[PDB]
Amino acid sequence: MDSVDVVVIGGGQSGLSAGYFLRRSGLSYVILDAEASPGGAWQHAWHSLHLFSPAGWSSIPGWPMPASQGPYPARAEVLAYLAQYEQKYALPVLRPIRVQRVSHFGERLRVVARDGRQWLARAVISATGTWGEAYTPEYQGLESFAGIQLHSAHYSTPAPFAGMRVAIIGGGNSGAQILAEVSTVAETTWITQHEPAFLADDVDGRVLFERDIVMVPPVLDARARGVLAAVPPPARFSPTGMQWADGTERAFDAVIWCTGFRPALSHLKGLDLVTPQGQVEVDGSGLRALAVPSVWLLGYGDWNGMASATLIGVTRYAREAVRQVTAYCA
Amino acid sequence: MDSVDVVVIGGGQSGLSAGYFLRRSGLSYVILDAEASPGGAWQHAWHSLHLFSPAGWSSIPGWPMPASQGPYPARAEVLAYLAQYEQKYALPVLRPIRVQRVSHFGERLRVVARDGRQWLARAVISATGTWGEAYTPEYQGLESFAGIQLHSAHYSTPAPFAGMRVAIIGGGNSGAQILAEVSTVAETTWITQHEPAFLADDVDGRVLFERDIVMVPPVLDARARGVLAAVPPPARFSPTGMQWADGTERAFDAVIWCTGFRPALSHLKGLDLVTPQGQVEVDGSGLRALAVPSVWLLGYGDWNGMASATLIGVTRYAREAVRQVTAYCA
Ligand SMILES: Cc1cc2nc3c(=O)[nH]c(=O)nc-3n(C[C@@H](O)[C@H](O)[C@H](O)COP(=O)(O)OP(=O)(O)OC[C@@H]3O[C@@H](n4cnc5c(N)ncnc54)[C@H](O)[C@H]3O)c2cc1C
Ligand SMILES: Cc1cc2nc3c(=O)[nH]c(=O)nc-3n(C[C@@H](O)[C@H](O)[C@H](O)COP(=O)(O)OP(=O)(O)OC[C@@H]3O[C@@H](n4cnc5c(N)ncnc54)[C@H](O)[C@H]3O)c2cc1C
Repeated sequence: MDSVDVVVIGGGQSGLSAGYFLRRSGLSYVILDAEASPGGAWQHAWHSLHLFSPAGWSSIPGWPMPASQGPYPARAEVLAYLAQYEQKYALPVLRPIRVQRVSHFGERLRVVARDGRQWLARAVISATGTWGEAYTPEYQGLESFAGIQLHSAHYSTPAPFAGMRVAIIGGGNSGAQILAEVSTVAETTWITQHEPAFLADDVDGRVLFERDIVMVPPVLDARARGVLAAVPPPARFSPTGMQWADGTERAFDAVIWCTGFRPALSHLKGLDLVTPQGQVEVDGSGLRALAVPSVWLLGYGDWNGMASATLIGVTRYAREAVRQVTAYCA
Repeated sequence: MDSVDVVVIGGGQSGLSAGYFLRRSGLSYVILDAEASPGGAWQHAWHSLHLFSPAGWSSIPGWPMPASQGPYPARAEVLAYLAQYEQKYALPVLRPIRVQRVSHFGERLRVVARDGRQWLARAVISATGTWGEAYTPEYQGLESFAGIQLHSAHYSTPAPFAGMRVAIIGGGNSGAQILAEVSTVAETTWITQHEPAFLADDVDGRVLFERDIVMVPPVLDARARGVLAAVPPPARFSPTGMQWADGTERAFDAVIWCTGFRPALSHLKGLDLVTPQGQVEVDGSGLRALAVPSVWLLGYGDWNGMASATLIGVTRYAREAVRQVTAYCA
């Protein structure tokens, strides 16, 4: 039981941002990350992933992302930037540490690791991202589908789907991007709930910040190859594929689920903080939990801050959260 | 679809060992392993772990463990041995791969990975170990225990336990060794289903191969500090500890469950192969499945060969299982 003013749970860009401001405050604190290496959920994105904005529009507080040389920074660059960032600021990051549980300890909070290490914190900033909680919807007959199934979370490479009939389900950025790539080797069907919405060709992801899906080069190359049409969801799944309410069938060898994530919040279960919808109720700042005021949330998505779940978006909230925690411990 | 005669699932000692024999046979095969590195489950063991036998009693088929300089090999040396081993025999090991499921595909076996990679196999050898299914029993009152719990699986170091009252539950080698070490910083209580059985001070784990707990140096030291005394199981747990049958109460800050493991066979689900006891129905060999004669099982433990879940004792079964698969493919 090291006592610290603030425990930051998660050491991705979100935790790193919190850590940038906690440095500039009086407070003692620690960043606890489960990964083997720095870079957060980026270590788990497919090989070809680039960001949808230039380096300069993908920097977190203070030291900006080094200059990269394409239009858009490669996966490896985010990784490197995140790791250099930790050093530059000598951020107190402990990794690998899986936090099992945050629980009550009087006015403070006890943070417990899978291996028995413990902190006692006046405040906790939960910054554990969404990747660990990949969401797959529930469709009739799905368990009797005989082909291949993976989430976008585990998508890596197009080679495995070569020569197949593949269904890509979900119309976010992941769908459009995975569809783009996989379709260069497989017959592809894009299955989306709503007609997929595209930003203009002459604009990138920065537009989301200044405020649906970005025309990055592979996606542009896909529109040209005539592959970006969607179909609405089937009524159910058969062993060999899907069926629509109008009777229509399609066989598929594989299905790639691009149907989103939820907050990785299993470490706050039993604090009664997690809503049914996989969130937590927050005050008007969007950052401090209603039910337990010692607990802050950072980076999760719009429900937690408009555009908080992006590299450029996170900064605002990081500063805001840390100013509220700074006041709180004085 | 990559076709091979044999897919070996799992790349610890057990999978390396089958690898050795499959190399000497003429079959085409591959070894799929989930970890980030070679070394199987040794990677995930506490810092102080040493083997309970000398290098030469901890060698797998063919190339013996390099000579270690203390009485027993350090964890590091096991990792280095298994790593050097794969190199020396150029074994076809792919890592990380997580095999999600095995399925009937016509004559043969489809092996599917979390990212959609797919082998096609006439024969499968499941060598996935036990570490991934840590076992913790159910105990009345437990869900209210308000202190730290963790399994021997995630035990790292003693510092987390200094000053605590700790229960160590399980009378294997894990209980004895975790107990030895933790009681140098904590007021300890060892809780065991049966009188624990010790081998003679003047002998080591080779005696389990020649057919219970080994007097390894830390354990010897523990017996002398007068801490190797078991107590029987409690009747219930409360929020602060445990209660025994005769009403006695003992408070605890932490419990370390060293209550054993089960086979890691979630990849064999939906093949009617995994028993309610978590095992597989084997033939008189102990190796070949009844329900699917094209699945062999290797390394898991007594039910799967006598001293099969040890370094020295897997070799025999390894050779045996490859013999049966060579023949099966003819
Ligand atoms: C496919 C994909 C493409 C994207 N494209 C872009 C883009 O172009 N530009 C952009 O700005 N954003 C993009 N995003 C959104 C992006 O901002 C990421 O989601 C980013 O990873 C979120 O930052 P984070 O630090 O909150 O997430 P993470 O990187 O998930 O956060 C860090 C995580 O905390 C650790 N953790 C979780 N639980 C625990 C626990 N219980 N105990 C200890 N540690 C724990 C995780 O291991 C650690 O890595 C993309 C996201 C995805 C998924
Ligand atoms: C604390 C402890 C001390 C021990 N002491 C000794 C000792 O002193 N001497 C001795 O001889 N033995 C000892 N043992 C037994 C020992 O042999 C280990 O159990 C050893 O790890 C077993 O080797 P294995 O290759 O069968 O299992 P592992 O080493 O666990 O097996 C390898 C595993 O297969 C992979 N795998 C599992 N599922 C999948 C999947 N779906 N897809 C891909 N890969 C998968 C795992 O990631 C990979 O590492 C000890 C065990 C423990 C737990």
